[PDB]
Amino acid sequence: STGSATTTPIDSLDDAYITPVQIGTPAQTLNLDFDTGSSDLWVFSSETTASEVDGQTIYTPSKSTTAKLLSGATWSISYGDGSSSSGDVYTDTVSVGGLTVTGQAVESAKKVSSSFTEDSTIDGLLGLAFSTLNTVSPTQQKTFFDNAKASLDSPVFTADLGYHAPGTYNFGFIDTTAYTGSITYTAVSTKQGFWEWTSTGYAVGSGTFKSTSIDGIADTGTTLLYLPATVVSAYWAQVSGAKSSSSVGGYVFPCSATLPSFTFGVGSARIVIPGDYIDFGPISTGSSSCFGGIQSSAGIGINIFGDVALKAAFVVFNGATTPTLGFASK
Repeated sequence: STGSATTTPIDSLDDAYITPVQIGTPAQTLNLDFDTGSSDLWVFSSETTASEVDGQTIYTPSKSTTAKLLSGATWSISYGDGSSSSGDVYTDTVSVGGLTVTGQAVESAKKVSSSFTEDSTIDGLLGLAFSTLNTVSPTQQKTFFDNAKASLDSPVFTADLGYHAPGTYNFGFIDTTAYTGSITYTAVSTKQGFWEWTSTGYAVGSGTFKSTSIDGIADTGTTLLYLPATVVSAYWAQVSGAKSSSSVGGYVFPCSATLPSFTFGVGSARIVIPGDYIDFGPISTGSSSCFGGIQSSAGIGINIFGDVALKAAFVVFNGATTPTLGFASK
């Protein structure tokens, strides 16, 4: 089997991408944030505290003839940005782009933190990291991909995120028309539960490539590119007037600037992030200070190849017995 679904930016900055997901019988379609940095499929629901729902579409398990309470199971998650959610668990039928999993754990939120409430466009998350990170207790549950894997034509999914445009998540096949050149594959460590890999270096604009190992994670659920402070300083030094602002929370730059590209290495291959992908717009409405899309990871503990980086590539998440990642230009 295969599946193919369009993923759409939630706003004009590509802050996140939503993909429609069919849950239950008859289907209830929710727009979920596919997140290769986490491993829970959780949704706003009829059980979510009413004051914490503000425009999201909710899953109502009582209206699904295939929903079953997973008795005793609870979940609670906290994300790298400080947001969180928690609740109980149902199993139900879940379909993405024509690919159907029966008995998928659907984690129904009883509580969500304010950042989720305040984003009316995201009805929940669909985790695509390794199932060892799933938070359901006392019986850890499998991700949608893990449940689907055996049925797929090939045990892979691909992320093809658009810049200021829709893109595609495919399951079970490589669309060889979706990229240029070849796909370069690179080793993955699953020891932390992430799609963790080592970039071979970077370049700023037309500058020389610096060969240096940068361990990080491929994370579709993170907007920006978070890299070591040395790398980030080298990038922003090429933008006149750019500076790190403790009050804003990262590097800002004059909105009048033209940003240089940023290249990262994948083995001997190179992925070029155009400068315009690094512009996240005014820090507040009407400001002439703009927020940068490349930020320091120094306070995180891990480097994160988020959407800024991933949207410049066609990315293969190869879930074979020894997982690997593939990157192609597009």
